[PDB]
Amino acid sequence: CPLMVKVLDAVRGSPAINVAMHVFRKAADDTWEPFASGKTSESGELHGLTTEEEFVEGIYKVEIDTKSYWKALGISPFHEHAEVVFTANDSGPRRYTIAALLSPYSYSTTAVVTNP
Amino acid sequence: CPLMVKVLDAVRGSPAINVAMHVFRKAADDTWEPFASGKTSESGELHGLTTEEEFVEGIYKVEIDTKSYWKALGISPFHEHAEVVFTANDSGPRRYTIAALLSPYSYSTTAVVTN
Amino acid sequence: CPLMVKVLDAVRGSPAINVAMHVFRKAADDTWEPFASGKTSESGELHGLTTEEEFVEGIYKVEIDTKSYWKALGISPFHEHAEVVFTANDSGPRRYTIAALLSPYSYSTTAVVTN
Amino acid sequence: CPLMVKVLDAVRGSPAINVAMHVFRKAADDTWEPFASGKTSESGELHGLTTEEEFVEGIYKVEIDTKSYWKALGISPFHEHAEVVFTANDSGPRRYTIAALLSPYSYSTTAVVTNP
Ligand SMILES: COc1c(O)cc2oc3cc4c(c(O)c3c(=O)c2c1CC=C(C)C)CCC(C)(C)O4
Ligand SMILES: COc1c(O)cc2oc3cc4c(c(O)c3c(=O)c2c1CC=C(C)C)CCC(C)(C)O4
Repeated sequence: CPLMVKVLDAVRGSPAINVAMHVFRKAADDTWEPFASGKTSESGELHGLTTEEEFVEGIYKVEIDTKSYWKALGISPFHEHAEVVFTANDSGPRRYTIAALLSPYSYSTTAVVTNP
Repeated sequence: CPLMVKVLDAVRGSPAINVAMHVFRKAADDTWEPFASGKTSESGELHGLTTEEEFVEGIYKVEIDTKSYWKALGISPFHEHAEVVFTANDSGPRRYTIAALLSPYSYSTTAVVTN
Repeated sequence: CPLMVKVLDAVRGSPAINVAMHVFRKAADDTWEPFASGKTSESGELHGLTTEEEFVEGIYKVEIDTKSYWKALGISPFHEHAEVVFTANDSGPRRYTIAALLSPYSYSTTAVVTN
Repeated sequence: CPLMVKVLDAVRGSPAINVAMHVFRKAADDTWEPFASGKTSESGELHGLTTEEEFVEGIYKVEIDTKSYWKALGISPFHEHAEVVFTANDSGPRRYTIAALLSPYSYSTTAVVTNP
């Protein structure tokens, strides 16, 4: 599992459950090609987006639909979504853990990249 | 000043100086039209992006070239850039301050929306 | 102004106004002696804490009463307070800006150290 | 495992390994009593600080020795340490995950509190 995403709610102190996200990969012609998508589980995690074979070198974008999440909780947040854009696997294969911590007017995102 | 951006450097405890960014507005065909751009000053701020007449409701994206900034300092960054995408003015003009705090493998962005 | 504190509210996208804090300095018997205190203004800043003569090298703690702030807004917070503990002036006076960003179950604090 | 701490380095994009921390509990007489201590593992985690029996209701403080960590990496950081002070178990037993994300001049800390 070379790409995993973990989302936390900073207002309730819990995993952010059922957060949708779409992953794109930049194609040869400079457009974003749809790569994978899913929702966070009850542990605030999304596993199985991809595999070591399919997760080739390139520039990827993960767009976390944070606004629907806040909206379903009765909150109007600032952001339309949270986006993480990064070059992956450029020095060979890595495992990427992307973590997003959400507040209605703020978010942060961090990557842990481990050599496996 | 209806839209201000402030960037900070969590590795050095300083403003992030000379950081380039573009601002786009969502156009009705759903693409991103360039709107305003600049570099951060020595206080890590970028002002004068727009005015209140021109800054109408809509979806705006600020794309901060964080990767060039880490490269000039000689430190491998993770992100290509930091994006902030938001709906402005939901019901009327407020002032927006967007602050980004940068680390090579992490960033946070916050909005302060005042009256 | 050698030491300034700024607090922000990530739930509401505003300054955190009226937030109380005390500043302590580490005394040679290793206890924490009160040094300065205040509340944030309407811009979420607290200035005038000390002056450059009085603000000598040493270990300082800023203890931000974040729990009272969340209680007045009616939202259960996790932390008792936020603490920022740092060695000042390692080699000479610099200006310090300590910014705290508050959420009920999270906070971040950053220092901007300038010349 | 009612209390777990996870520390990440935001400069290298990795777990923060071998970070020491001490946990105190506030005693009846308003002093901090030593409660537990340990170091983060290779996954940046510290498990086994306590047990459900010993982890009674009270105000706890976790002091993460972030400065030694930065120092061992050749960096002079701002903070002496990162401290998390909180009331635990006041509405009955909970599981607390405390996460700290470290940069030399900044850190954040978040708690996830789950009912078990
Ligand atoms: C990241 O920590 C900081 C920080 O170190 C400095 C900051 O400075 C600010 C100045 C500011 C405003 C700000 O929001 C900030 C900050 O956000 C700020 C922050 C917090 C920014 C982040 C945690 C990404 C609003 C009020 C106004 C008077 C318009 O000017
Ligand atoms: C800071 O960014 C991260 C991060 O990169 C990894 C994180 O890992 C976590 C794992 C975790 C839990 C977590 O809260 C985290 C993280 O917080 C985490 C974070 C966010 C940490 C901060 C923004 C300080 C909760 C549930 C449980 C199932 C026990 O496992």
